[PDB]
Amino acid sequence: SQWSVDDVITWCISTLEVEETDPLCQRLRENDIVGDLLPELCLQDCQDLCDGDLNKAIKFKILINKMRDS
Repeated sequence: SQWSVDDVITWCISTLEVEETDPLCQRLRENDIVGDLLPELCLQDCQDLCDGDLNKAIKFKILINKMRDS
């Protein structure tokens, strides 16, 4: 995939309809996770990534599988 972090943020915005200031984005950038890495992140990574928002985490994970496969 090899996306730049900015593009990864862009994906999250476009897909979750969240802001860059959203906790998902904060944790994602903080943990220094990149889009290419995204398929590798598990639901628990995602739970950390959303800062404990399960709804966020589940939706984001599903989007990642779509992001990769489709």
